Amino acid sequence: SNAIYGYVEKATLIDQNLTLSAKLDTGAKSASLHAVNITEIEKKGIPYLRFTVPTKTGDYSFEGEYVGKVKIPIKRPVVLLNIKLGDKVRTIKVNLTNRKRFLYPLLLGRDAIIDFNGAVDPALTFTTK
Repeated sequence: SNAIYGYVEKATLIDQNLTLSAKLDTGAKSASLHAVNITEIEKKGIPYLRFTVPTKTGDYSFEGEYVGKVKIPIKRPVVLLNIKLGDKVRTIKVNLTNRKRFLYPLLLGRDAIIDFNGAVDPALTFTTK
């Protein structure tokens, strides 16, 4: 690893310049994002999902490559999402989840933390400053 993040960080979904509080959760493999109004489209025979992220400042619409489904025994779709954490940008697989009960709209699991080459110190928050 080359960075040590706290267990909560601000992360930006760069397509909409949307900064969210994200929990960095080493107990989960997958990343997840609450999203609503999910629709499948095809761009040149490649499936994408269009979806909304709802927030206190209103709704943000995204499109992401539709790369699979995973069981959580509910199956949810997995899309690719461009995410900035500190000065690093990565394209990360995220589950689009239905639950509107939660503290943090974005959860980054082990795969995402590894993509960012990070370790997590749970004594800290918002190390990206």
